[PDB]
Amino acid sequence: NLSEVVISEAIITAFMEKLKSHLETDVAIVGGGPSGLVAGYYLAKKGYRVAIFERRLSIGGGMWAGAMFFNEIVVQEMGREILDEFGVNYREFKPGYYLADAVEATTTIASKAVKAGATVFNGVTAEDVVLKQVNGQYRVCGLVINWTTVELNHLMVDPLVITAKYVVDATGHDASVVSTLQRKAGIKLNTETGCVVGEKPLWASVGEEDTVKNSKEVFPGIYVSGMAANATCGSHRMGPVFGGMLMSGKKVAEEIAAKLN
Amino acid sequence: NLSEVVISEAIITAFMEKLKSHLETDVAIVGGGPSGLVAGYYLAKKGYRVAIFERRLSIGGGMWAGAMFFNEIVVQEMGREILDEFGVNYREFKPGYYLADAVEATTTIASKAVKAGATVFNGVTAEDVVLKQVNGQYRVCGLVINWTTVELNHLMVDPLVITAKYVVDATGHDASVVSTLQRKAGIKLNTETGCVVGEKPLWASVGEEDTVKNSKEVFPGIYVSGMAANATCGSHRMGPVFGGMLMSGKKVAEEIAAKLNQ
Amino acid sequence: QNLSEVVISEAIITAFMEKLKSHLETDVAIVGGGPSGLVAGYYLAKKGYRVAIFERRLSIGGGMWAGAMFFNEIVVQEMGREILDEFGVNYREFKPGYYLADAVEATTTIASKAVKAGATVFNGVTAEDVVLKQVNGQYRVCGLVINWTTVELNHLMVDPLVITAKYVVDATGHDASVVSTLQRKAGIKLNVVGEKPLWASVGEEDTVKNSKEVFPGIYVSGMAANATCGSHRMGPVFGGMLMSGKKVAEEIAAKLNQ
Amino acid sequence: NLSEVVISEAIITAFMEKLKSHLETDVAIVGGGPSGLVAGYYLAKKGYRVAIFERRLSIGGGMWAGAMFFNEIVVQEMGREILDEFGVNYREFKPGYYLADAVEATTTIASKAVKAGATVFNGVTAEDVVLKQVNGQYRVCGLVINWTTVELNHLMVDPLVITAKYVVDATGHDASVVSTLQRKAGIKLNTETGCVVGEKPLWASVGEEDTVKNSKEVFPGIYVSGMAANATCGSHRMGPVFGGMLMSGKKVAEEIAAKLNQ
Amino acid sequence: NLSEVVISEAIITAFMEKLKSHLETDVAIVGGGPSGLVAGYYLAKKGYRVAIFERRLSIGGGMWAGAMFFNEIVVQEMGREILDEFGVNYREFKPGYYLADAVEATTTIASKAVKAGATVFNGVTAEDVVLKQVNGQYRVCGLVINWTTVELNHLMVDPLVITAKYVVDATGHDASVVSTLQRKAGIKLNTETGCVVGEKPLWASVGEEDTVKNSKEVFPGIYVSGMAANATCGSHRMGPVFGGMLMSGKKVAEEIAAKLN
Amino acid sequence: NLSEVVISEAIITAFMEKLKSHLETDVAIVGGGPSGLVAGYYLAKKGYRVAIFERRLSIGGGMWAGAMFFNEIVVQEMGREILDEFGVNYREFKPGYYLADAVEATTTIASKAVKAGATVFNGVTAEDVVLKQVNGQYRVCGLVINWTTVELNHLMVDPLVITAKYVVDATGHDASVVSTLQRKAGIKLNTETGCVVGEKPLWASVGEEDTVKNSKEVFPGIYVSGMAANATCGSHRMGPVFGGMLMSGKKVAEEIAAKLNQ
Ligand SMILES: C/C(=N\CC(=O)O)C(=O)[C@H](O)COP(=O)(O)OP(=O)(O)OC[C@H]1O[C@@H](n2cnc3c(N)ncnc32)[C@H](O)[C@@H]1O
Ligand SMILES: C/C(=N\CC(=O)O)C(=O)[C@H](O)COP(=O)(O)OP(=O)(O)OC[C@H]1O[C@@H](n2cnc3c(N)ncnc32)[C@H](O)[C@@H]1O
Ligand SMILES: C/C(=N\CC(=O)O)C(=O)[C@H](O)COP(=O)(O)OP(=O)(O)OC[C@H]1O[C@@H](n2cnc3c(N)ncnc32)[C@H](O)[C@@H]1O
Ligand SMILES: C/C(=N\CC(=O)O)C(=O)[C@H](O)COP(=O)(O)OP(=O)(O)OC[C@H]1O[C@@H](n2cnc3c(N)ncnc32)[C@H](O)[C@@H]1O
Ligand SMILES: C/C(=N\CC(=O)O)C(=O)[C@H](O)COP(=O)(O)OP(=O)(O)OC[C@H]1O[C@@H](n2cnc3c(N)ncnc32)[C@H](O)[C@@H]1O
Ligand SMILES: C/C(=N\CC(=O)O)C(=O)[C@H](O)COP(=O)(O)OP(=O)(O)OC[C@H]1O[C@@H](n2cnc3c(N)ncnc32)[C@H](O)[C@@H]1O
Ligand SMILES: [Fe+3]
Ligand SMILES: [Fe+3]
Ligand SMILES: [Fe+3]
Ligand SMILES: [Fe+3]
Ligand SMILES: [Fe+3]
Ligand SMILES: [Fe+3]
Repeated sequence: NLSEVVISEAIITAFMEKLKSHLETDVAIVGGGPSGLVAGYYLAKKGYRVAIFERRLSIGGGMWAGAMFFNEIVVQEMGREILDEFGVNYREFKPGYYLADAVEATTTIASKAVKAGATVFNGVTAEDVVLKQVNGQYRVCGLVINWTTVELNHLMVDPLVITAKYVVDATGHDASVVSTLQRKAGIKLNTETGCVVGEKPLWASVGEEDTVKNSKEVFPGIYVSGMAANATCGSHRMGPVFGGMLMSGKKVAEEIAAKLN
Repeated sequence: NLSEVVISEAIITAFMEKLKSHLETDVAIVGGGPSGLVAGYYLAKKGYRVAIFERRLSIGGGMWAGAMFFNEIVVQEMGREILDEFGVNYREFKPGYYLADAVEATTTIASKAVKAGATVFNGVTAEDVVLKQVNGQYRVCGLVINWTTVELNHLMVDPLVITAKYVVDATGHDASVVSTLQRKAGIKLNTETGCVVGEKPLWASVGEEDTVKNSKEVFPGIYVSGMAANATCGSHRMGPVFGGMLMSGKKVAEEIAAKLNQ
Repeated sequence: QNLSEVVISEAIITAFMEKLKSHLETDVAIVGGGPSGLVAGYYLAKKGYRVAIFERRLSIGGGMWAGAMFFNEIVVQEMGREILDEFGVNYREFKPGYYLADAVEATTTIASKAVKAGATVFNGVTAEDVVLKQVNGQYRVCGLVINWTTVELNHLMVDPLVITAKYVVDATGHDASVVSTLQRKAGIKLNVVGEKPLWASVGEEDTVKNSKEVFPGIYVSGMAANATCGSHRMGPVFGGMLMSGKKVAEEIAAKLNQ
Repeated sequence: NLSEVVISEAIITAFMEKLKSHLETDVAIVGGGPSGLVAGYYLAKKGYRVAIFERRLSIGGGMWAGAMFFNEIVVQEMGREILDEFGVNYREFKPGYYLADAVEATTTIASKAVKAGATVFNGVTAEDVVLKQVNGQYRVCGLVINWTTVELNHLMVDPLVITAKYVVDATGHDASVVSTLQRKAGIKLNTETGCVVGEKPLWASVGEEDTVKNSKEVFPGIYVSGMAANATCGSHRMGPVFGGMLMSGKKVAEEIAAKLNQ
Repeated sequence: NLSEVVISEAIITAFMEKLKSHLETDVAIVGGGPSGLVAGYYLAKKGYRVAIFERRLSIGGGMWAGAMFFNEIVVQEMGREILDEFGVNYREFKPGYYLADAVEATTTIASKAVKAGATVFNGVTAEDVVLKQVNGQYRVCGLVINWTTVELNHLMVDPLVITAKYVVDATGHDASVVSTLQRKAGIKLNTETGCVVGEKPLWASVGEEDTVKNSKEVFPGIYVSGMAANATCGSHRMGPVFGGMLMSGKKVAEEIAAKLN
Repeated sequence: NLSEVVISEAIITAFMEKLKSHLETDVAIVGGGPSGLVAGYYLAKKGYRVAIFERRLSIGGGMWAGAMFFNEIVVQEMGREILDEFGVNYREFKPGYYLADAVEATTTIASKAVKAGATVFNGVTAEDVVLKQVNGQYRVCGLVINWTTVELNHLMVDPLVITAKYVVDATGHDASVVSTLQRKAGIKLNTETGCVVGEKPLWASVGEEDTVKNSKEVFPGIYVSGMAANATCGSHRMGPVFGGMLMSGKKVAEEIAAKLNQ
């Protein structure tokens, strides 16, 4: 009736066509938090080929838990309009403050992002970042990837190499991909200074306005996004308001779409 | 421009409301894996007040990773119609076998269940049931819940309690809730031995057949579905095919739905 | 200032030694400074018995600090309400029969009166075993085998010291650590079945009924009593925790007047 | 008779209102040791609204254990008068040296501080400050809080934010709050340098001297008390003598109470 | 000059043809210790299709370290003739006692086994064992496999299913595959009793003679081998003499080859 | 039939002999990865007394798992001839690119190196060098070795010492031996900074080119090869292509071989 082997063969064949397929993508996003997912949504909407490389088996990052396990997220008016196209239900709590359910937003955003074409590879840690000289200087043009698993158990397993036109570090507070660039290649970042400055303490107002503005190309071929943008640029954090996180992924997507012409 | 205080007010206030309004529910489901989520969808879609208590911050259980991190999940025709009530796109590989992306399927089923009214509490462990004499019967009457971090770190933190009319143990392989029921209370389960028998080795054809059959009331007030059904009744596991797990959830919600219109 | 480091060290050492040596023989040795153990030690010391409490944590209070799920509130019903009044714990009637208390104020106030009342606390100290001596023709618990908690955690080859008591109180909570041990290592029999799932009404009746001398010389109090007399727990209602501690203290004080 | 869902809802309701009514506070104390509790008592005595955020499930910091598990604390004359304001029994060892039972000192100070209105939240780590440019000046205006377990287990759970007119670092040797303030802001503190200098070795005379003197506003909006003050300003540690910790706490409360009438 | 992607594509394509290939093997050996490797050698020599599933990234099991890190192994006369076809150098220490270098024997055995055709999948834990009814009763006819990694980090990752005509539990002291059969299916083993009896304390003489004799089909479709044979049958261990381990893998191979007709 | 005593005698006696006869060697190689093994082969094949000290019980380094547990290793034409001195079978995938099974290649290279006379000590950490003044020069003169379990468990166990005429740091990415050389002794290495520079991000064409170039003497008496060469000199890593690593080992053995016929 039901062959164990057709099933293994099917799982094996599909994943590995899928991974051969994305050995070249236009945009490789690192981190499947909100900003990573929203960026990959819009880029997959505009038709580009988008891979998302997520350290944990699940996507969603720090949105699942809300604040202190109280799984309600807040967005202001900027980002409320992003809860709209993904279709996230929200009611108004006070003028300019829109509550949503943390689980609903995360799964709906993530479902629409993968349905738009963005491939997800979960369990995969972006380890380092391919940089070569292409007509002139050093340019980031790919990712070094391994199983998260391998990383933390400290196993001598060699990585695989994904190549891309643009990398988005949507990796959260730790900004680990641009940190790793910065540290291993010795370069300078477009941050003034030329380093991962480290995120400043909390101020919701300045914090979110800066997240949108910090979402830029800090080195040729690599964009920060979401909370890595505030870590890289040395701006304030904003607590559990997620409007700036969603907005950031949209900004990095349309801007990368702009250069992709 | 923004009051950090207002964001904090709104989160504390909202979650407080969500928790209070589910201290008494029709159906408390334990575990947001494939089968637990589908049961919550259909139970909500039929208009019942449902809460889901999930140990990890992210729902989806063993289904994120397809098999061996190879992001694909196979279903056969049985769960292939379940994949259409949710809008999970798929292709077939060979006749009768279907492939969906594991992440799309997990998040899509997840989204539509919580949109139907399934209220998800993540980072919450169900650690015991409420066991209480009804008309001359011990009956599972609800759950004893704590934060997962309290169990993990062995912190002396007392749990809270919710009441439900039915509890669904959908905790996977662990069969976690019924296992606790049997040892702390010395009751018997509707199984060959009276106990959680434990799953047998792999046989995909019998395993998927026995999952919908074992998804049943095993003691007054509590169902098992999913891998927990096979683990409780002593049937074969099936491997990375998810048609049983999805069908399991629909079957249990319909049976509990019927029982609720007595 | 003129603070001799030598004098501060000598004081701390001299005082603790003499406190420690003066409780090598106590009337009642209580294991566990959670709610029942502290309340039992208050009521016994207020009656003028030498009570020693042995708490594995550096802090007392056990599981009362967190209320439920870190939500710092204690709910007490009829019985525990009037014990709160014995200790001076403020409260507030949510609905008739239910009284809310600050979980931190209850713990620290109960702890404070218990130790002011004469009950001596030894924190950081794990009761590891009991002393079984034959007395009057039967085996009987006659005190404790104690070590540093930190020797148990890091698995260190360090011997215990021995406390002598007329009665021992296992107020260890869900673990029923002392009677489980006695039972496991002697091949005795008690009156440890393990607790049952939650039924808070039988749970708070069953905690006071079950706080009894389950083997010569050793009472069980509080949650330890329910786990031993395999009954139902109760959740974040603390009334029977407070009442059983007073109950055990009355029983023990009565048997000690003979 | 005993309805567990009435119990559950009273706890969920009181606590989450206790938390909302301290999203706004006059003074947020981080650290429920002897210094942080004493400042909390004297501020609450004077009627100001006070929250104390405590990392462990219990308060008491390092006073529980005396020195080397020997449960005795030594105070001199300056601690001696503070023990009498609390009703802590003591005995005189050699002239000008008083020893109290360390369990009695910790639980009594704690009890009276909380009876006077100091609200305490356990299992809650202050992990960062709110920094706001107030009239052209960067000022500490609150705390970023999370559950302790979330930091231990490295969970991706966002914080809640409270707001305060004054923050007291009373985190003992670690000087946790002012330490993260400096490295993440890059600011400078009222010392010779910035950040925390780190404590010197031991010299009880100078160590106790300097605790009283270093309990200061080291940056607008945040004070340091107790050993965080010695650590921040780089003075000597005193041994297991707690006179300076208690007096440190009382100084910071009277100083902050002054500034709260301006 | 040198494309990062042809390299990833090559590693991806080859492994996954290789794993599609062995979704059916004649014999799936669990454990790449000496007995597992010697069995797969001879079965691959006789032309059968042999997969080896090894929990650790390296093969060799407990042979690498010799005894107490003193990396010299001993074989008696039985097994000396097995050091011959693999070509392991050995000098005679005393009549009937042949020393070999632990690293040399392990790598040479393992190289000749993989060169004979035995495929190795390392990092792969055999988790459970497919049993179905095939004309009559329950028969072991495959393996449930996952990444070792997954197992120990306790990650909810589903396994894959390999199907085979015969399974060899060459898994060492722990006999984990037949233990897992025995415990999950409730069956009885051909051991008298019907359980993993557990290995007896040490006696070199009886221990090694029993290893050869205990290497049998303890349940339809599954063979023990090497040190799992002594664990399953309740016989003595033999210390760091490895002659019986090598002999056992040969016996299980020619006997399984016999039934494969 | 058998004397357990005789087996134990023969193991203790044999290993004792093997250890003693290598307390003084021509070349002590640290690390039995791809590049370390190939260098030991060619150095033995040319008749020099070689010892290899490998931290783990199994040689082979990062090469067992090909890439991401996908058991295949790519080499280009450069290491494609190296694969023939050992008899590692391969196919080509696209022109100039070759695939060998990672397990066959690892064990085959390993077998032939130890058969050529390379004596392998596994479970042994090189933790320091011997540094000793020769004709008016500090020169690496040998190694300080301990059991890996002593380092892992932080046991107070003193090491032993071997002497060699050349030490080859082939410890992969860690560049473990030269890193210790630089910090404990304050020497400089033949590199841009004088220090272990650290590897740069990935560039497979330059990475493999720079590996044979950086496989050189970096301080009197010690070479680097393999990934340690790239890590010490600050070049690009290359990913899962092993032609540099094999060529690296042959180059270093030839250079050390020449230097040894001064
Ligand atoms: C608003 C806020 N903080 C404000 C405040 O604290 O005041 C938050 O914390 C938000 O969650 C931040 O949103 P954002 O999308 O920027 O990040 P996230 O949710 O933390 O997602 C990051 C993702 O990136 C993953 N990740 C990490 N590092 C790697 C790696 N090398 N390779 C692959 N993935 C990696 C990681 O698993 C995670 O899922
Ligand atoms: C097909 C298959 N196996 C076949 C095979 O192996 O051969 C699978 O693994 C499927 O994923 C099984 O799906 P199913 O929905 O039955 O279970 P799951 O995916 O493992 O999810 C169960 C959920 O329950 C959670 N959970 C556990 N215990 C508790 C607890 N006390 N309280 C709250 N939640 C808990 C747990 O985190 C998990 O998320
Ligand atoms: C009502 C309720 N639960 C209902 C429910 O969950 O459904 C509770 O949990 C209450 O907090 C229980 O109150 P109770 O006083 O019975 O127990 P507790 O708070 O856990 O205190 C036990 C004390 O005993 C300590 N302890 C443990 N074992 C030893 C040992 N061998 N030696 C010395 N001390 C030990 C331990 O650290 C602790 O302080
Ligand atoms: C006299 C002496 N030392 C002298 C010497 O060693 O020679 C002492 O140890 C005294 O006990 C010092 O008393 P003091 O009140 O200054 O500090 P403490 O007892 O150590 O308590 C600080 C409290 O602060 C808590 N805490 C820490 N960090 C955080 C954080 N980020 N957030 C929330 N709470 C936190 C922490 O759990 C602790 O309870
Ligand atoms: C002679 C002796 N002892 C005598 C004495 O002590 O007196 C020995 O220890 C010999 O090494 C035994 O040789 P043998 O080939 O029988 O076993 P081994 O060397 O221990 O190899 C077992 C292999 O099996 C592996 N393994 C384990 N369990 C699993 C699993 N579920 N799935 C996949 N692989 C697994 C494991 O990694 C290992 O490599
Ligand atoms: C191609 C590639 N990377 C490219 C990329 O990532 O992009 C690789 O990983 C290759 O495997 C590198 O081969 P190479 O022979 O250079 O190094 P390796 O395989 O990692 O082996 C080094 C050996 O050295 C061992 N070792 C470490 N440190 C010590 C120590 N102090 N003492 C004794 N041995 C030690 C260690 O166990 C290991 O076995
Ligand atoms: Fe590498
Ligand atoms: Fe409890
Ligand atoms: Fe002893
Ligand atoms: Fe955050
Ligand atoms: Fe499963
Ligand atoms: Fe030394």
